[PDB]
Amino acid sequence: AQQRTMSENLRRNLAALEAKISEAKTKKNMLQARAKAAKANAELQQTLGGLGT
Amino acid sequence: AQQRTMSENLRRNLAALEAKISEAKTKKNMLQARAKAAKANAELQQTLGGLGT
Ligand SMILES: Nc1ncnc2c1ncn2[C@@H]1O[C@H](COP(=O)(O)OP(=O)(O)O)[C@@H](O)[C@H]1O
Ligand SMILES: Nc1ncnc2c1ncn2[C@@H]1O[C@H](COP(=O)(O)OP(=O)(O)O)[C@@H](O)[C@H]1O
Repeated sequence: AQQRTMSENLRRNLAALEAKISEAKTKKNMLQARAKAAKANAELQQTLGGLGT
Repeated sequence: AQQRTMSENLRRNLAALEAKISEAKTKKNMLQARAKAAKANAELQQTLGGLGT
């Protein structure tokens, strides 16, 4: 009984941990995409911006 | 739902970026052509211009 309720609580902690890491991975990739989008936008702002070389 | 609307906005940004780059490429080539036309015109202005060697 002690091992089963211990293991159950630990399993709950494992599930929570995994869910949070899955979230973090999703958020990390969309930030990479938005960063790359910003970089692309900057290069167009440069070439098609004002005057210069 | 969050991933789909995020991805949709990012896809819109990608489409806009690509359209602007396609435009830039078109404009770049017609400028190369007009530059080369000007250079050709200059060589005729030289040979068939005034006096000299
Ligand atoms: N004569 C110019 N006109 C506009 N931009 C220039 C010029 N010369 C250089 N730049 C470059 O283009 C960028 C224009 O600044 P930015 O804030 O993007 O323009 P805006 O304030 O109109 O959005 C600057 O970072 C600068 O490095
Ligand atoms: N005697 C000359 N008459 C005309 N052009 C000359 C003469 N000697 C040299 N050139 C060259 O030909 C060019 C004539 O100048 P340009 O402004 O093209 O003529 P226009 O003002 O009649 O259009 C000059 O760049 C110059 O280098």
